[PDB]
Amino acid sequence: MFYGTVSSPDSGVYEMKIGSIIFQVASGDITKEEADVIVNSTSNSFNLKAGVSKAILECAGQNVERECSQQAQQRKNDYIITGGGFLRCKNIIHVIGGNDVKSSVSSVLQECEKKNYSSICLPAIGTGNAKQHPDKVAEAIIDAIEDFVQKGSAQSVKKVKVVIFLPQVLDVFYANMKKREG
Ligand SMILES: CC(C)NC(=O)c1ccc2ccccc2n1
Ligand SMILES: [Cl-]
Ligand SMILES: [Cl-]
Repeated sequence: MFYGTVSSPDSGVYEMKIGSIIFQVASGDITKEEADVIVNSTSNSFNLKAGVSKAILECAGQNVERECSQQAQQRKNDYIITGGGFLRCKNIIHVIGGNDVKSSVSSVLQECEKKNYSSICLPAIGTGNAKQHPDKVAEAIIDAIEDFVQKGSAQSVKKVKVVIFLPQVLDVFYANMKKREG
C-alpha cells in the first residue's frame, strides 16, 4: 500500500519512498549532517556522553547540555526538545535509547509536524548503550514511518534519514528495506 523501490542516489546512500516520505540510510558521523531536526539517543537522565550521545553533546555545546539537565529536573520526560547549539539543525530531540523505538520515532514525527519541519536525521536508536538488537530497531523505525503515513499524518515531513555509525548495522537496515519494497 505504501512502499516504493530501493535505489542508491549517491555513493553510500540507499533510499525508498514510504507514501510521500523519502526514507534514506547511510553510514557516517551524524554530527556532520544538516536537517531541521537531529535526534540524540541518550539515557533517562538526558546526560549520557557515550558513543553517539558523546559526539552530539560535545558538538552541540554546553548551553545544550544545560538545557537538558534543566528540563530533566522539572518533570518526568519520555523525551526532550532543545535548541541545536552548534549542530546544523533547528532543534535536537533527545529520546531514551532503552524505550520502545517505534514509540520514540512516532513522537519525533509528531513533534516535527507541529513545527512544520520537512527533514529529520536520526541514529540507529537503542543500538548503543541500551544494547537493543539492530534487526528489531530497523523494524521499529520503519514501522513508525508506515503508521504515520497510513494515518494521513505526513504533511510537512518529506525526508527521514538514518545515519548509522557502524557499517554492519547499515547492512541490517538495507535488508529490511529490500524485504518491504514494492
Ligand atoms: C569506537 C566506538 C567506541 N565509538 C562509538 O561508538 C561512536 C559512536 C558515535 C560517534 C559519533 C561521532 C564520533 C565518534 C563516535 N563514536
Ligand atoms: Cl542507545
Ligand atoms: Cl548509530
